[PDB]
Amino acid sequence: DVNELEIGDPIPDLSLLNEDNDSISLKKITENNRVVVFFVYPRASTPGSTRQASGFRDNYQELKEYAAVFGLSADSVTSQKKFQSKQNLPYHLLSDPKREFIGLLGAKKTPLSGSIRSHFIFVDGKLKFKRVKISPEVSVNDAKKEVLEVAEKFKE
Repeated sequence: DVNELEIGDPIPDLSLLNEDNDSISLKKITENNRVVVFFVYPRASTPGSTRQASGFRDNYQELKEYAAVFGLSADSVTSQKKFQSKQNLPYHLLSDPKREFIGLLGAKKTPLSGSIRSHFIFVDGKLKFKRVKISPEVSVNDAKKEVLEVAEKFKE
């Protein structure tokens, strides 16, 4: 869209529903956690999305000492909940059917429909890593490297 986020831009002051149908404020997540990872997948419960979500699950015990982690897609709350429960995800999945946040992050597939596998890391409420169109493996591996990089910078 016209208002696409770039490095240094604040997180959009929007709220999205998690898999339990509870509203999560994007600003409040980034206020409570120095680092937040949003990973975007096209559709819940597909081989591609399962690979990405499961790698974040497998990294979660480690990452949760650095960052909050959220999955994000255009799926309904009920689709997100089925995905979360089947895959035993320890982090939340956010529903964005209008691709409002997905849009601003730069991850729409076409103006009309769909999302592109991506991830986005915010530090102190501002966009720090912007990874659009990557594989499930690259998303999982690079998100961890990037999170660890920014945590290192805090030591000064």
